[PDB]
Amino acid sequence: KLAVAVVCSSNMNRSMEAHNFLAKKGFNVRSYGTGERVKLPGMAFDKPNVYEFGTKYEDIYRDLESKDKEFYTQNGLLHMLDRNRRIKKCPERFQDTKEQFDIIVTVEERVYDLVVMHMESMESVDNRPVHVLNVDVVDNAEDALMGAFVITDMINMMAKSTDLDNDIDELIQEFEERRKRVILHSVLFY
Repeated sequence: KLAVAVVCSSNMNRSMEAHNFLAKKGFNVRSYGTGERVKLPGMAFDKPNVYEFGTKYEDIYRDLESKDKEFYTQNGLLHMLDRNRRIKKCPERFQDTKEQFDIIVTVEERVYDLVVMHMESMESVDNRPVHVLNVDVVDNAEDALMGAFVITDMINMMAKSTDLDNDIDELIQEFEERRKRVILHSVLFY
């Protein structure tokens, strides 16, 4: 019943996986990235595949396939892109998006800093609150859904709350103790 957004850095792995779960659960959710360019793993640790933040996931899939068709279907990148084409049209940049939410769950500290850093950029008349919650999650694809699970278990809990803004500060305190995690939470204005 609330607007949610998950944010990793390339809106490829983590963010999408949480995006899937939160959606198949019924939650109103969007997913973005903060990076400059979508970047995926390549043949080396120093040789990746970088793309425009506007390219179709469909084309990125076409691209990889018309290259190391084998390699990429194996490590997962092709199936992953397969899971994404069926939800969103193509990866989006958080920074540039008129869309607005109540809860913005980032997936890495590094990003948490960008989402906030940019939230403090403009300032509108709306003046209604949005909570930026960080829930660390390894960029790895295996942990991706392992994080979604955590990520949804927390929003699901926060979901059912007649007055989020007040007790949300305590729900986090409880979620922190139940999952033995460190949920960075900061206050930004829309």
